[PDB]
Amino acid sequence: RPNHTIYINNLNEKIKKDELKKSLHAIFSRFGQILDILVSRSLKMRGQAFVIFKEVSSATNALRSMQGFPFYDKPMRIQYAKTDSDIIAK
RNA sequence: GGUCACGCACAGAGCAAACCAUUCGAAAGAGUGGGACGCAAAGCCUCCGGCCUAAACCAUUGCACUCCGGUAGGUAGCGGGGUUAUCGAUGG
Ligand SMILES: Nc1nc2c(ncn2[C@@H]2O[C@@H]3COP(=O)(O)O[C@H]4[C@@H](O)[C@H](n5cnc6c(=O)[nH]c(N)nc65)O[C@@H]4COP(=O)(O)O[C@H]3[C@H]2O)c(=O)[nH]1
Ligand SMILES: [Mg+2]
Ligand SMILES: [Mg+2]
Repeated sequence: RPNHTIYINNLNEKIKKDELKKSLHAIFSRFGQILDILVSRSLKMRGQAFVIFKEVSSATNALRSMQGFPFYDKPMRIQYAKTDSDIIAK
């Protein structure tokens, strides 16, 4: 089940697209060298964000730590992505 | 000469993009002053599509890498259409 990418949801939708990005960068670069962190507030993909890592070990490292984490007045919910990013799917 | 189309001109006259100053706005943006990229309606109207915005209100717990909720504002200089209008090539 493990993956390069981790899926977080139940985040605060009020937070700006670009603010939410830089928010997660400093808090998750604590585990690896993040490739890219795709987020949008579009109806389907709002309140949620994907974290693409260079190492899977670093993604696993980040996962088994911060589940249920209060972050911008909201519990954070980590779980691996099922299908990788187009940057990794090759 | 009207009416409706057309724009290769004359001739007069009209707005005014970027930028900057300043105010209103969360923002997109708009207003005025300066400025002139262009414009045959770059006069005006959000009715049809698109794009830009997302502060609040309701909507949503959602696995993306075409994008994509409502609502609301914006854009007429994004097209579409409605309406008003100037010149008049021995002009069609
Ligand atoms: N009086 C009058 N003359 C017309 C008309 N249509 C064409 N012309 C003449 O033919 C030229 C070509 O017009 P254009 O290709 O649309 O190209 C034009 C046009 O796109 C624009 N322009 C100039 N004046 C105006 C205006 O008052 N309103 C608008 N919307 N555009 C203008 O600048 C360009 C060159 O300027 P011009 O010296 O006017 O150059 C014009 C003008 O001399 C019209 O409806 N009325
Ligand atoms: Mg002229
Ligand atoms: Mg208007």
